[PDB]
Amino acid sequence: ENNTVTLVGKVFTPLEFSHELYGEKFFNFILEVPRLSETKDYLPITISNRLFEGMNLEVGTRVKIEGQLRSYNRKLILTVFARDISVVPE
Repeated sequence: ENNTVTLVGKVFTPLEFSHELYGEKFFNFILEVPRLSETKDYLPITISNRLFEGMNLEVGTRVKIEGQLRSYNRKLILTVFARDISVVPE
């Protein structure tokens, strides 16, 4: 794909409902992703509740995310629009 993002990090802020698409519910949250130096990046994620059926994404949950870096007019916002998410242990 021409636009792919892979992140491994921890849910830093809780899933917050943004809104719906023809009844599909979307949520935004921030992922904390550590650099080698241990400086952190705080990155915006958007996810459909179709994709995390089965899992809990409470604050502190560690995940691997694959998705698309999107701009959209909300003002213009950037987000990593998740295509795949997996909860992993520490």
